[PDB]
Amino acid sequence: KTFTRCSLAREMYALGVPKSELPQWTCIAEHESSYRTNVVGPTNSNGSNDYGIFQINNYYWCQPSNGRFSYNECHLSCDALLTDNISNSVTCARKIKSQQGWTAWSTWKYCSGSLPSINDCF
Repeated sequence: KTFTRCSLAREMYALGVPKSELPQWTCIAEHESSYRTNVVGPTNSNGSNDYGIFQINNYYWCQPSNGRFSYNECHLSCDALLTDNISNSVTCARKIKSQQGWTAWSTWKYCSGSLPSINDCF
């Protein structure tokens, strides 16, 4: 359903995400999905859709279960990104960050500043 900054921070930390990255991740999530896990974003101009809490693109990162060509660089169904369990979205988001950086998110431009500490979450 819907996370809050801290619940998401807590879960991602739990999943192995460095606290250092959490203000950024949660900023991204707020911008991308308002923390909603089950969102498929509006169709992009190229016919793709973004999936899940981090709005991961179904052309590059996950495989549409509808058969649509994808690079599926995260090696998962896009549906896997819509689950209440953010594990898949977290791993995939982390892989994307690893490959293309935060800059892979359009919303990064909002999230690249001096974000508040995540410490209040712990």
